[PDB]
Amino acid sequence: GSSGSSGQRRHDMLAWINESLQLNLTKIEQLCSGAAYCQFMDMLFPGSIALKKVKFQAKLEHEYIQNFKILQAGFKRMGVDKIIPVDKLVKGKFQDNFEFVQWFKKFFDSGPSSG
Repeated sequence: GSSGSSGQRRHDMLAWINESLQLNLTKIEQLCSGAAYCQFMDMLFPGSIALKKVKFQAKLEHEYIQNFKILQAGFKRMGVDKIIPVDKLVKGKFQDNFEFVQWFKKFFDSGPSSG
């Protein structure tokens, strides 16, 4: 509720996640960790990721990678022909996160047949 969802780019995606696991990201770079996705996955596909491994409090970069490393496994596990960059998501330079999240979202909506 409130705010809405339609215009105002950037926040467009944030809302997605925000309205998925109950987040509050202000920027895209905020996804320079690799947790949201994980959580999102578990929510979609139970037993696809290792929520009991992901670092939902990673402050260092090296960490981020790992976080993604796991998430990435969520794809090679199910069957997602997508090789997450990570190295780009752990760059915290934006764009590489937006140009990635946008996809993830798109796919997430319409990924594998059924499910």
